[PDB]
Amino acid sequence: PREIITLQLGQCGNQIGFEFWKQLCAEHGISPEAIVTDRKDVFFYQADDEHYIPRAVLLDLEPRVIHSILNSPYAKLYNPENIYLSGNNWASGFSQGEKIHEDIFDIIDREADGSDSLEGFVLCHSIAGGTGSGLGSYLLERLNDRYPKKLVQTYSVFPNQSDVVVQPYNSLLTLKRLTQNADCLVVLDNTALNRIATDRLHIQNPSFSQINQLVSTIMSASTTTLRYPGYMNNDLIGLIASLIPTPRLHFLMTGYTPLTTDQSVRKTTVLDVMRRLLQPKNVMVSTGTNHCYIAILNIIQGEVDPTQVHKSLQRIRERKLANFIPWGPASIQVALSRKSPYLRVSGLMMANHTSISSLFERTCRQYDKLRKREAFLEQFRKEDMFKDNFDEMDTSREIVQQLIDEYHAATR
Ligand SMILES: Nc1nc2c(ncn2[C@@H]2O[C@H](COP(=O)(O)OP(=O)(O)OP(O)(O)=S)[C@@H](O)[C@H]2O)c(=O)[nH]1
Ligand SMILES: [Mg+2]
Repeated sequence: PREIITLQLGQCGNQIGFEFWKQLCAEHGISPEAIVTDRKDVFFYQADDEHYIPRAVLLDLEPRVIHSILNSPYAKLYNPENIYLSGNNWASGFSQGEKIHEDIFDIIDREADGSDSLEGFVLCHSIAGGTGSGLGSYLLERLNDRYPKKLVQTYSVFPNQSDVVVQPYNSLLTLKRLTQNADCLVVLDNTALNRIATDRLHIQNPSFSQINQLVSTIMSASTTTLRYPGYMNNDLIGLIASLIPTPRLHFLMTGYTPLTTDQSVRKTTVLDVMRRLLQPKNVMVSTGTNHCYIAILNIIQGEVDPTQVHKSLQRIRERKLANFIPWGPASIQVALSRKSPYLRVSGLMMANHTSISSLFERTCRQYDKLRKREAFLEQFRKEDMFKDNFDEMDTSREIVQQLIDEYHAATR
């Protein structure tokens, strides 16, 4: 009975958000407007007309994308007063936030009021880009003050592997606000998203639409214990806490099992489901010994019987399929959630793994390069960049890579 307000920034933020609500809607029997026991309250609000609307906030610096949603089959769903429209650069993005502060928080504070027990905020956005990273980083810094206790989680979209030129810039500046101004970071690697769409799906030119179909599934599954509540795992923090033992290190990777087909099989049990959630080919992140997990969560939908589950774990302990940390209790959690009373096993993984730092590394290597040449610094140094906050960020980020690597050490 805890609420979650969702912030959607920039094209990416709003296009994966579009898919997210399209999916939650199908599951809670809600139409592109309203209705036809699950907890709808967590993500939905009761309309003053016995109808339903999402606790969502569409924020963009360009009209193109929001008007796509508005001129679509889901225009009636969104709360009209929760949509806001005001530049390629993080700086430009961080800037326009301060300028639109009051207008933005009028919507955020109002939704915050409606809730009777607000747990926290979820921010959907991309790391590269201007809006997502810039306006995203600003909001992240403000939420950390206007609401000190409320938890903050994000589904952050990492670029593919350019054609923006300064992604490594926007990216570093944001990774900083994601390290200290965020409780939980579900990382969505566009590179890994592609490989899948392409391989385990056979699409030569995977579009964002297509790609966001995957993201929607993870976003959807990773919240099933909150929408189809049980005794344990009903708090968002009930999950995040079990996945993040120490702060800072809160960058999680995900993975899904039943990804394709329609061709039938002889038998699919929770066994091969958990076994697969451990094969890197299903892990939606791209990494390239020593590294290990810090925690692992497995959410299974459909029939199961918690006896079969004890058996799958054993086979794993003996087949050395999961390399956990060396400095402590190596354990994978299982949560048997239901599905919606509308259209076999299904599995979603959420792991806090060490090799996640690779992306942070892969970014600094790029930042550094472009930095050592004063590349494109002219467009950013066009607004309160008469010196360097870049240096502050890079160092912070190097800290994240230091502890994530420091975490695979038995010494830790
Ligand atoms: N998965 C996914 N990634 C997206 C989507 N839209 C953009 N991206 C990825 O996000 C990054 C840029 O996102 P974008 O949506 O341009 O941010 P923006 O802030 O809205 O951009 P701007 O307005 O400053 S130019 C790129 O790495 C791109 O690959 C989307 O709908 N889905
Ligand atoms: Mg945009």
